[PDB]
Amino acid sequence: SMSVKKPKRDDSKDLALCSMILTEMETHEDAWPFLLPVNLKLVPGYKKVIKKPMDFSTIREKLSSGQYPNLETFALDVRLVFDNCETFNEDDSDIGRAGHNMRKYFEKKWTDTFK
Repeated sequence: SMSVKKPKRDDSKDLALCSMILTEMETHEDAWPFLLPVNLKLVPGYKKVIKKPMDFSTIREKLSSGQYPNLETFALDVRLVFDNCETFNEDDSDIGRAGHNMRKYFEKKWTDTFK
């Protein structure tokens, strides 16, 4: 509350560490469905169904231009990529499986880096 603060967690490395995580996600072999925005002209249904499209390139640009106020807003966009993927793709599809694998991969790196 006013004049009463928890001890200051060092957040000065967060930008760099989120960048490294994002690099590792970008270079994973199963990243291919997620590297670029879904083409809303060429994929029937996507525009109407997925209210908040997100992809790794868009996260990378937001990261690089100071549009994440903290590491939680960064994790929310990453998870949005996988939540969207589950909304639109069957679990038993190459893309559906990619999304589960990438989410697992991300969540481990997240825990190991920050928790």
